[PDB]
Amino acid sequence: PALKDLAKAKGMRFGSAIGLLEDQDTRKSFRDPAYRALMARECNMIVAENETKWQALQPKPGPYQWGPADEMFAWARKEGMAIRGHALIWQDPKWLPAWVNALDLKSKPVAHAEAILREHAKTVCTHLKDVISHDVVNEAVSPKDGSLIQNVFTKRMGAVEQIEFAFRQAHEHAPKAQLVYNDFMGPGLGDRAKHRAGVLKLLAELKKRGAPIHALGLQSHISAGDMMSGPANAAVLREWRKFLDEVTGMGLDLLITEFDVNDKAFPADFAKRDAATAALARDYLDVTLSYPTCRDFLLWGMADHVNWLQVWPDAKRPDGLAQRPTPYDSQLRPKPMREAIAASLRAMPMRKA
Repeated sequence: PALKDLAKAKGMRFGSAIGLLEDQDTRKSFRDPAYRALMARECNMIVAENETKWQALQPKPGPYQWGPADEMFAWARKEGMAIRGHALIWQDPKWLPAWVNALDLKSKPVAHAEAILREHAKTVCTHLKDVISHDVVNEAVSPKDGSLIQNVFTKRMGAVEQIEFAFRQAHEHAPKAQLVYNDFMGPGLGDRAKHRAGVLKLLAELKKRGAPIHALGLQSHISAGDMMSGPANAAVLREWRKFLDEVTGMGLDLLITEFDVNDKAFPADFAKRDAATAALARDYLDVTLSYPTCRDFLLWGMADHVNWLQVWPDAKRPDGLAQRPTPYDSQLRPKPMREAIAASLRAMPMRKA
């Protein structure tokens, strides 16, 4: 049985990222027909790795660059796959277009910045009118101290004002879409805990103001420091559960949006590493998937050689070896981590209706 079938029997959609623009000579994903076929076999949901980010659509002023997104999403429609929009706003100035970061907003009313954000949101949402879920704001909380990341929009309007406004515009122009705040907070005791607390604060204030946020997106880029079973991990597990408890207590649904497993703390041996990633995936998914409000699960690529962890520098391994962070290897063969995921999908509670 395919991962989408296990996920669907429990009321959960299963999907994956797929890309065209970045890291093409090495991380060739959409242009590989066999990879497309594997994705269509195991998944019924697609997300754009980079093709619907602001930097890809409007890297300079003028019309949007829908070419690659249109191509991949036409493919998704002909293979019967639901589509997410990733992402409307990526808060850090290193993820906004250069001309956007160079805007002179302080000289103009706040209504001007509101007009700019409305234009962007309206364009993106009415062009992508069949999309089921939008990542409205991406990574708006500092993983160092839980403070809100600043940009030329938040400096002018206020951070919470800007995020609330983005969510309201997304709701206005995509009224059938699940609106998600997407970020990579997770289990951990130090800056991980400060990240979780700042994100809880943002979600609490957003629900308090009446903002139309529907869900939190756990990117779930897990590693060996996210281990939760065992006495040594009692506190980490308790605290992670507390975070998810608070989130679903605010009336927020959940998504697993960018799953992969950072293998840099595991041995060079392919078999031992596959076993360690499988057990870690099983533990983390058993904990996180026991929340019936988590109706979506996506892999940030499903083959090792196309995964971003192969080139992202903070994740290079001390030995020269390539990471093995997804459920399929470079030859598109299933790994033990796929088996762990299938087990977690079998043993998890039925999603709430």
